[PDB]
Amino acid sequence: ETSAVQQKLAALEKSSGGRLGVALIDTADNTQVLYRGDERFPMCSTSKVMAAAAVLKQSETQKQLLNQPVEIKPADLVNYNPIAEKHVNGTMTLAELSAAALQYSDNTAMNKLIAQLGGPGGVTAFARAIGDETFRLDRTEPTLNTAIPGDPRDTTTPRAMAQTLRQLTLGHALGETQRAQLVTWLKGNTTGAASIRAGLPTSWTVGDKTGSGDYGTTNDIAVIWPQGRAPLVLVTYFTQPQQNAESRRDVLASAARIIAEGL
Ligand SMILES: *[B]([O])([O])[C]([C][C]([C])[C])[N]C(=O)[C]([C]C1=[C][C]=[C][C]=[C]1)[N]C(=O)C1=[C]N=[C][C]=N1
Ligand SMILES: [Cl-]
Repeated sequence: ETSAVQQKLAALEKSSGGRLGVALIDTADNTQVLYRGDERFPMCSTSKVMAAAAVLKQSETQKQLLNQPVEIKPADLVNYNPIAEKHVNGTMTLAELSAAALQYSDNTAMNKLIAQLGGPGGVTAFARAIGDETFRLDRTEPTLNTAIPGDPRDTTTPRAMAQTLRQLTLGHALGETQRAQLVTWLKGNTTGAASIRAGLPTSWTVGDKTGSGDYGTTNDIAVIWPQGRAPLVLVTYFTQPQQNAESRRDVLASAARIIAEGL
């Protein structure tokens, strides 16, 4: 059985030509609205949230960990290094790496977070520790973006990611200083203007993390504070049947516009 919300999302999916996954959690009453909410999708750069959160968790017991400088070598650079390239043969702290990964989607920064956690499996272990049984990170940047249909590597479901994003930002999977820091980072994101944010009222505060990959994969996950109302969490994942498909951030904006009706 479908609601009008799910019917609108299905029509958007049909017009888009791809596969759309949506999960909305309304924290006023803990209700969820799902569309393909238990299907796996490639996370691409939305996985940077889990990596940054895992480092934040380590910092709860190592109080100066975020200020620890990490060396950036020429050989560390990968395909998209807008911040890290300014620090070659220098350093970035774990806080600076987290901010670069989250707010600019820097892939060298993400790889340093993964390395701090002992590899992709360390990010997955953190997910399991906070109750996320679905997330899996298998690869570093940039190979985590291959986004092959049917491949479970580097995937999660919309429901699982929405639940985790809620617990990380509004709940207490992290300590208070750390939860607030993650919110500060997400709110300052620079890459999200055409994605979920473009489908919501400008008066709503949004923290989000985008992602992109092969198969035209176009993703965004967000924590949202509507005016006068309890906050929401929204995941919008989108992937397409052909490898060379173009990005479709407009589909995410359209999904957000649908979800916002009545909220
Ligand atoms: B993330 O893992 O989603 C990451 C963020 C991006 C801004 C650097 N994405 C990528 O590394 C993708 C992978 C990709 C592979 C094949 C097809 C499409 C995408 N890279 C990019 O989107 C990209 C775009 N412009 C410059 C650099 N990188
Ligand atoms: Cl991105």
